[PDB]
Amino acid sequence: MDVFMKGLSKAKEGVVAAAEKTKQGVAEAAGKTKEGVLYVGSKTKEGVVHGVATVAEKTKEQVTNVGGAVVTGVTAVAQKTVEGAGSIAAATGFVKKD
Amino acid sequence: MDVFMKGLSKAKEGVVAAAEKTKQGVAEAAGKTKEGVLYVGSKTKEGVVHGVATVAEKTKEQVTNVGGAVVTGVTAVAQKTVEGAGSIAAATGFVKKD
Amino acid sequence: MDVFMKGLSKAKEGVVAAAEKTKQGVAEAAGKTKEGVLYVGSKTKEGVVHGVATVAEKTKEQVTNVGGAVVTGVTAVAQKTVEGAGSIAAATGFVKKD
Amino acid sequence: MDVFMKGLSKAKEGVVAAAEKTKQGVAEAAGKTKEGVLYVGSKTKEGVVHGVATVAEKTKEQVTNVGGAVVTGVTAVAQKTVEGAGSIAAATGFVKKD
Amino acid sequence: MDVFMKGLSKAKEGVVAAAEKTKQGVAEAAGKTKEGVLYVGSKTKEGVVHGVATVAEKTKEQVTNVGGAVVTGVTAVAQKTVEGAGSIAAATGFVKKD
Amino acid sequence: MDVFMKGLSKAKEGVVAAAEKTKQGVAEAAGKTKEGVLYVGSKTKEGVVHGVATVAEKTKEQVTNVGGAVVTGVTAVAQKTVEGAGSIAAATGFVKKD
Amino acid sequence: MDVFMKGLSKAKEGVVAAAEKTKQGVAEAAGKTKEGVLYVGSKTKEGVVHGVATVAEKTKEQVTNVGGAVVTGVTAVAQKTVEGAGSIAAATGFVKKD
Amino acid sequence: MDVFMKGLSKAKEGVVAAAEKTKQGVAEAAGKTKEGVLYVGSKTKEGVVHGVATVAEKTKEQVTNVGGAVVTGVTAVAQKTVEGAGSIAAATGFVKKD
Amino acid sequence: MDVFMKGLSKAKEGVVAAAEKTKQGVAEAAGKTKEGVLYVGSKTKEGVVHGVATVAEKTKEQVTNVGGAVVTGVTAVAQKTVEGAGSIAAATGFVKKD
Amino acid sequence: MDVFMKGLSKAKEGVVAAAEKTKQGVAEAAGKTKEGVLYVGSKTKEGVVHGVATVAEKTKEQVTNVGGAVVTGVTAVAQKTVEGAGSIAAATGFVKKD
Amino acid sequence: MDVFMKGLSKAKEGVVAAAEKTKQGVAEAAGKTKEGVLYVGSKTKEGVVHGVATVAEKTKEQVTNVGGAVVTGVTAVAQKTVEGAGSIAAATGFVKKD
Amino acid sequence: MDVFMKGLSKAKEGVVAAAEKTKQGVAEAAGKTKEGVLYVGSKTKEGVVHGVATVAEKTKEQVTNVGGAVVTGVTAVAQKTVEGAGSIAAATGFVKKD
Ligand SMILES: Cc1cc2nc(/C=C/c3ccc(O)c(Br)c3)sc2cc1N(C)CCOCCF
Ligand SMILES: Cc1cc2nc(/C=C/c3ccc(O)c(Br)c3)sc2cc1N(C)CCOCCF
Ligand SMILES: Cc1cc2nc(/C=C/c3ccc(O)c(Br)c3)sc2cc1N(C)CCOCCF
Ligand SMILES: Cc1cc2nc(/C=C/c3ccc(O)c(Br)c3)sc2cc1N(C)CCOCCF
Ligand SMILES: Cc1cc2nc(/C=C/c3ccc(O)c(Br)c3)sc2cc1N(C)CCOCCF
Ligand SMILES: Cc1cc2nc(/C=C/c3ccc(O)c(Br)c3)sc2cc1N(C)CCOCCF
Ligand SMILES: Cc1cc2nc(/C=C/c3ccc(O)c(Br)c3)sc2cc1N(C)CCOCCF
Ligand SMILES: Cc1cc2nc(/C=C/c3ccc(O)c(Br)c3)sc2cc1N(C)CCOCCF
Ligand SMILES: Cc1cc2nc(/C=C/c3ccc(O)c(Br)c3)sc2cc1N(C)CCOCCF
Ligand SMILES: Cc1cc2nc(/C=C/c3ccc(O)c(Br)c3)sc2cc1N(C)CCOCCF
Ligand SMILES: Cc1cc2nc(/C=C/c3ccc(O)c(Br)c3)sc2cc1N(C)CCOCCF
Ligand SMILES: Cc1cc2nc(/C=C/c3ccc(O)c(Br)c3)sc2cc1N(C)CCOCCF
Ligand SMILES: Cc1cc2nc(/C=C/c3ccc(O)c(Br)c3)sc2cc1N(C)CCOCCF
Ligand SMILES: Cc1cc2nc(/C=C/c3ccc(O)c(Br)c3)sc2cc1N(C)CCOCCF
Ligand SMILES: Cc1cc2nc(/C=C/c3ccc(O)c(Br)c3)sc2cc1N(C)CCOCCF
Repeated sequence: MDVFMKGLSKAKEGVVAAAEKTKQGVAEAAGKTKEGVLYVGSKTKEGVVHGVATVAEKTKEQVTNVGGAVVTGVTAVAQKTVEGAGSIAAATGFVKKD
Repeated sequence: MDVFMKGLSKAKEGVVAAAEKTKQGVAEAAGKTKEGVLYVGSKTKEGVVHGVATVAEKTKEQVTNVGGAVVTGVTAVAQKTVEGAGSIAAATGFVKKD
Repeated sequence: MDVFMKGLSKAKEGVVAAAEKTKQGVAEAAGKTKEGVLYVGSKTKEGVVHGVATVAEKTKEQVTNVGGAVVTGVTAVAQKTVEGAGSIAAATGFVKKD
Repeated sequence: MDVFMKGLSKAKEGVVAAAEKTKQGVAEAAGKTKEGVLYVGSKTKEGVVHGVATVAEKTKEQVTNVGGAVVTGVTAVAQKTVEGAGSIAAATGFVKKD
Repeated sequence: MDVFMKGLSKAKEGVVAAAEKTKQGVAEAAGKTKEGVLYVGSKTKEGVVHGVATVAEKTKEQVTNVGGAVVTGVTAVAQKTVEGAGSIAAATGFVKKD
Repeated sequence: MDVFMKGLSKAKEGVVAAAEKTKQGVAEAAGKTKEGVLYVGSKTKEGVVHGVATVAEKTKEQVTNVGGAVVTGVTAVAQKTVEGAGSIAAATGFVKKD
Repeated sequence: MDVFMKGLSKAKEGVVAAAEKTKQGVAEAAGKTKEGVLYVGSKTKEGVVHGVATVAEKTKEQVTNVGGAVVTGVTAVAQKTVEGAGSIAAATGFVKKD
Repeated sequence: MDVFMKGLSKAKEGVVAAAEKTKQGVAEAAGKTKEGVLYVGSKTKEGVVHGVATVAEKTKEQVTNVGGAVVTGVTAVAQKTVEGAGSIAAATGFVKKD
Repeated sequence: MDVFMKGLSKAKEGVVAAAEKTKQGVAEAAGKTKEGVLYVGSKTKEGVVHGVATVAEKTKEQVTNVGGAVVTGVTAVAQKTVEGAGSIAAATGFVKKD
Repeated sequence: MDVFMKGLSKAKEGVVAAAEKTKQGVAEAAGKTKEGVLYVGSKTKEGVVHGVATVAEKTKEQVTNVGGAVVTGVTAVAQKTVEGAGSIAAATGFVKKD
Repeated sequence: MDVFMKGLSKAKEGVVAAAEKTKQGVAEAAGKTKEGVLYVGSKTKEGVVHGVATVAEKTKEQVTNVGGAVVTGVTAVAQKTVEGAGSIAAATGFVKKD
Repeated sequence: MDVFMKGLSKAKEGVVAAAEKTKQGVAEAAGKTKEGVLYVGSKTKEGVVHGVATVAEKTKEQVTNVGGAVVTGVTAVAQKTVEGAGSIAAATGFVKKD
């Protein structure tokens, strides 16, 4: 079970170059992410919200937030004359300069 | 079971160049993502919202949010004279410069 | 079971160049995504909303949101003189410059 | 079962160049996506909304949203003098410059 | 079962160049998408809305939305002097420049 | 069962160039899409809306939306002096320049 | 691809009885047999005889045998008052004896 | 790919009875057999005889045998008052004796 | 890939009875057999005889045997008042004797 | 990949009875056998005979045997008043004797 | 990968009875056997005979045997008033004797 | 990877009875056997005979045996009034005798 590979796997005489993701000026809020996850015979239970109650009576204002991730604010990014955020990959092999 | 591969897998004499995603000026809010997920014989239960109640009586205002991810705000990005966020991949092999 | 591959798989003498996605000035809100997901004999249950109640009586205002992901706000992006977010892949092999 | 491949699969002497998607100035809201998903003998249940009730009585206003993803706001993108977001793939092989 | 392929599959001496989709100035709202999905012996149940009730009595206003994805807002894109978002693929092989 | 292929499949000595879709100034709302979907012995049930009730009595206004995807808003795109979003594919092989 | 079946296949309410071959007093010599063979995308090479030489000079006797199976002898069977070698299959269902 | 089955396959309410082969007084010599063989994407090479030489000179006798299976002898069977070698299969179901 | 099955496979409410082969008074010599063999992506090479030489000169007798299996002798069976070698299978289900 | 099964596989409410092979008075010599063999991505090389030489000169007798299995003798069986060698399988279920 | 099973596999409410092989009065010589063998990604090399030489000169007698298994003798079995060698399997379940 | 099982595997409410092989009056000589062998990513080399030489000159007699297993003798069995060698398996469950 060879699952996640970046290169030579049961191979011969390879020249591999692999880059990866970049981010420049990103503002995320309450996000989830799974990159390269492998379950084998497992049993999970993720991110549930259960049994929520909320009562109001003769009140003038009520603001409630329930969740896995609550974001109530400013998530700002400001850039100016920003230069260079990149993943470079170079590979060279089996050269015969004679 | 060879599942996720980037390169040579049971091969010979390869020249492979692989790049990857980029992001420049992205604003995400309450997003989910799964990249390269593999389940084998597993049993999961993800992201459920169950049994929510909300009562109001003679109240003047009631604002409620329930969820897996609640975002109530500003998620802003501002760029100016920003330059360069990219994934480059170069590969070279089996060259005979004589 | 060779599922996800980018390159040579049971091959010989290949020159492969693969790029990937780009994003420049993207604003997503409460989105889902699955890229390269493989289930084998698994059993899942994702993203359900069950048993929601909401009562109002003699109230002047009631604003409720229930869901897997609730976004109530501004998700803005502003760019100006932004240059370059791209994935490049170059491959070269089996050259005989004599 | 060779399912997703980008390159040489049980082949010989190939020169392959593959690009990928691009995005420039995109605003998505509450979207779903599946790219490269493979189920084998699995059993799923995704994105259901079940058993929702909503009562009003003598109230002056009631605004409710239930769903898998609720977006109530502004998802804007603004670009100006933005240049370059593209995936390039170049491949060259088996050249005999004599 | 060779399902999704981009290149040489059980072949010899190929020169393949494949591009991919582009997007420039796109505003999607509550859309679904499936690109490259393969089920084998699986059983699914996606996107159902079941058992919804809504009662009003002597109320002055009631606005309700139920669904798999509810979007109540502005999803706008504005571009000006934007240049270049395209996927290019070039391939060259078996050249004999003598 | 060779289902989806772009290139050489059980072939020899091919020069293939394939492009892909483009989008420039597109505004979609609550759309579905399936590109390259393959079911084998599977059983699905997608996008159903079942058992919806709605009662009004002596109320002054009631606006309800139920569905798989509800979009109640503005999905606008505005472009000006935008240039270039296209997928190009070039292939060249078996050239004998002597 | 349902290939070899003995019974109910995607059916309901069946009563099936299947017998099979018998042999009583059989003498086989250098025989081949294939019962229920299925090739899928395979490549075989069975039972070849290649490059055989035989030289004699001033010899008084030369007896040579080459082959996939050489039988030079007695393969005899003798029976007397032998009784019973048969495959019986009985099936009974959905009987309502009242 | 449901290949070899003896019974119910994706069925309901079946009564199946299957017998199998019998042998009584059998003498085989240098025989081959394949019952229920399935190749998928495999490559084999079975039972070859290659490059055989045989020289005689002034000899009085030469007896040679080459092959996959050489049998030079007696393979005899003798029976007398032998009784009973058979495969029986009985099945009974869904009987309502009232 | 459900390949070899004897009973219920993805079924309900079955009554299955399966017998199997019998042998009484059998004499085999240098035989091969394959029952229920499954290759997947494998590569084999079975039973070859290669490069055999045999020289005689002024000799009075030469007896040679080469092969995968050489049997030079007596393989005899003798029975007398032998009784009973059979495979029986009985199945009974869903009986309502009231 | 459910390959070899004898009973219920992904089923419900089954009554299965399976017997198996029998042997009474069997004499085998230099035989091969494979029952229930499964290769996955493997590479084998079984039973080869390679590079055999044999020289005689002025000799009076030469008897040589080369092979995977050489049997030069008596393989005899003698029975008298032998009784009973059989595989029986009985199954009973879901009986309601009232 | 559920390969070899005798009973219930991912099932419910089963009554299974399985017998197995028998032998009474068997004489085997230099036989091979494989029952329930599973290779995964393995590489083997079994039973080879390579580089055999044999020279005679002015000798009166020469008897040579080379192989994987050499049997030069008597392998005899003698029975008289022998009774009973069989595999029985009985199963009973879900009986309601009231 | 559930490979060899005799009973309930991921099941419920089973009544399983399994017997096994028997032997009565068996004489084996230089036999091999593999029952329930599983290789994973292994590499073996079993039972080879390599580089054998044998020279005779003016000798009166020469008897040589080379192999993996050499048996030169008597392997006899004699029975008389022998009774009973069998594997029995009985199972009973979920009985409601009221
Ligand atoms: C596609 C292919 C692929 C291929 N791959 C080999 C060895 C790989 C290797 C060998 C050793 C290693 O260690 C590793 Br890693 C990897 S031969 C071969 C042949 C082919 N064809 C389609 C040839 C068809 O035409 C016949 C000749 F014209
Ligand atoms: C011509 C060219 C030009 C070029 N320019 C770049 C800017 C990078 C950067 C510049 C500034 C930054 O801040 C960052 Br981060 C990154 S990539 C690139 C690629 C290419 N090719 C297609 C060459 C083909 O290769 C031959 C293979 F055989
Ligand atoms: C002509 C060219 C020009 C070119 N220019 C780029 C800008 C990159 C960049 C520039 C500024 C940045 O900030 C960043 Br990030 C990235 S890619 C590119 C590719 C090409 N080709 C098609 C060459 C074909 O290759 C021959 C293969 F055989
Ligand atoms: C040409 C070819 C070449 C080829 N090469 C392999 C490497 C195996 C390996 C195995 C183990 C290792 O360690 C190494 Br290195 C390498 S499989 C294979 C298959 C093929 N075909 C023509 C399959 C066409 O039909 C497919 C049906 F879909
Ligand atoms: C002529 C050309 C011109 C060209 N120009 C680009 C701009 C890139 C860029 C420029 C600025 C950026 O900021 C970024 Br990011 C990226 S791609 C490109 C491709 C081509 N071809 C079709 C060459 C064919 O290749 C021969 C294969 F055999
Ligand atoms: C082609 C394709 C290619 C493809 N490639 C992936 C990468 C996965 C990966 C993910 C993570 C990793 O680490 C690695 Br390595 C690899 S998904 C995918 C889906 C597809 N289709 C369904 C479209 C069919 O094309 C038509 C051809 F005619
Ligand atoms: C495909 C399928 C799949 C399936 N999967 C189950 C249990 C999974 C599980 C249960 C528990 C677990 O822990 C795990 Br892991 C996994 S029942 C079932 C039924 C079916 N069908 C009837 C489909 C018939 O389509 C024919 C049209 F083509
Ligand atoms: C459908 C299929 C499915 C399939 N699944 C495998 C799993 C291997 C594995 C190998 C090792 C592991 O550890 C695991 Br987990 C799993 S091979 C395979 C082959 C096929 N076909 C040939 C179908 C072609 O016929 C369509 C006609 F309808
Ligand atoms: C089927 C096949 C299979 C195959 N397997 C190899 C190496 C295996 C290995 C090599 C080394 C190892 O260590 C191991 Br484990 C395993 S080459 C090869 C070639 C072929 N074909 C020609 C098939 C042509 O038809 C396809 C569609 F019809
Ligand atoms: C039917 C069958 C049944 C069968 N059963 C086996 C047991 C394996 C085992 C071996 C060891 C164990 O421990 C266990 Br549990 C289990 S091989 C085999 C082969 C076959 N065929 C090729 C004939 C196809 O039938 C026609 C139907 F229409
Ligand atoms: C009826 C049925 C029923 C069924 N039941 C399963 C158990 C899964 C399980 C999975 C994990 C566990 O832990 C347990 Br317990 C149990 S698969 C399955 C498939 C089917 N079909 C109709 C498939 C027909 O098409 C096949 C194409 F060939
Ligand atoms: C009538 C009968 C008689 C009968 N007699 C045997 C001898 C066994 C033996 C006797 C002596 C031995 O040494 C050995 Br080992 C074995 S099997 C047999 C089967 C049957 N039927 C067809 C009954 C049908 O079943 C109803 C299903 F619904
Ligand atoms: C009637 C009968 C008789 C019978 N007799 C045997 C001898 C065994 C033995 C006798 C002596 C031995 O030494 C040895 Br070992 C073994 S099996 C047999 C089976 C049957 N049936 C077909 C009954 C049907 O079942 C109803 C299912 F619903
Ligand atoms: C075949 C089948 C199988 C099946 N298996 C279940 C639960 C198993 C289990 C449940 C829980 C466990 O813990 C274990 Br272990 C095992 S329901 C079910 C229904 C069916 N059918 C209706 C198929 C009808 O044929 C299709 C068309 F012909
Ligand atoms: C009738 C019968 C008779 C019978 N007799 C035997 C001799 C055993 C033995 C006798 C002596 C020994 O030395 C040895 Br070891 C072993 S098995 C057998 C089976 C049966 N049936 C078919 C009963 C059906 O069951 C109902 C299920 F629902």
